[PDB]
Amino acid sequence: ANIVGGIEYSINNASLCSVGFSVTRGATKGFVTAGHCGTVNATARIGGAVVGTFAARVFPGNDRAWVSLTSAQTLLPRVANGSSFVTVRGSTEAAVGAAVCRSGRTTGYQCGTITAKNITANYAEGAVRGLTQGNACMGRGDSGGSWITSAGQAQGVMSGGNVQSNGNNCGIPASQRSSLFERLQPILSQYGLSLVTG
Repeated sequence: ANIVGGIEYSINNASLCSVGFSVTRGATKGFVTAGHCGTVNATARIGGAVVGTFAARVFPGNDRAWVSLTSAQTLLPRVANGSSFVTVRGSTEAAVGAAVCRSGRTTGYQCGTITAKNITANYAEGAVRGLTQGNACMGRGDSGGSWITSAGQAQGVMSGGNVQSNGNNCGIPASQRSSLFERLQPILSQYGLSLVTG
């Protein structure tokens, strides 16, 4: 399978999440994604085909994971935006007020601006601390997906958001949205990962 940021993958034939970013770890191919998407060794499938298994994760507290892929997989320096792509150029962290977009299998490519950093979300399982908030909207299924600036700088992975009863927060004004992502830089250093760029 071609590994692109933003696309669907299932976990143990049950849950769906979105791919965050293509990474490598020495000779190992992987992609980063949300920690709440699966437990260690849960099986990742893309289009029915098995592509790898979760290698490590931290959730709750943080919300991060990486899936180690089989050698057959093709890592690409790209995030899906409709039928077109955004190239990952690096991982410079944008400041509050910067414009940002996110990519995911439920609401597609959506954009908004970073409104706050170091936000705690209280989920059913426990507190996740240190998240960044943007007001780009999202839906259930978008978890794990890429957050990236239009300039190609990778920001983090989708964690949670104040989704309404239709499954997303796209139907309330940007002002009322709280879409939270996990920062990419601590995930890259904690697992010794390098981002695939182009």
